[PDB]
Amino acid sequence: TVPKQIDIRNLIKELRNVEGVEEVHELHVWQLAGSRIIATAHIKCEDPTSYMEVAKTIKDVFHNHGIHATTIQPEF
Amino acid sequence: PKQIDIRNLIKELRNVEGVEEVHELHVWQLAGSRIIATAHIKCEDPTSYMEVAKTIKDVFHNHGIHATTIQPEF
Repeated sequence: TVPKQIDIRNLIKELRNVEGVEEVHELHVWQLAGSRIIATAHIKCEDPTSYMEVAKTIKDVFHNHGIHATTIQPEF
Repeated sequence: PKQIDIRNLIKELRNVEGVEEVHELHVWQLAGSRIIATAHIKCEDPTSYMEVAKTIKDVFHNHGIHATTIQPEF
């Protein structure tokens, strides 16, 4: 009975501020029953050493904005 | 306008060069008759992946799925 609010602006800004993230090329969100929100992102990263290190940070940022299921596609 | 042949899709993905493992192969039906897919993929190394990501995208396209997000494990 209670819609969940997604802060687009701070989500995208926090993602862009993750070390080694050069661009967010794609980001979609969609929502299911039980206010469960799913997201995809395509990101440009500096190099594959960054990405493996920083994927956890991205997942944490999503989680901090009430999105618990993500698929992150990097471009190097 | 194409069926998604599930068995061939999984089998083709698994046989893409440098793909070691395919997990979490999800197909989502969204509004406006949109189908997208997500997948977790274990690759040999990041040189393979950047080579293969086009191939995976095209395999998905071939099985009637036009938007994909592939999450690699190195």
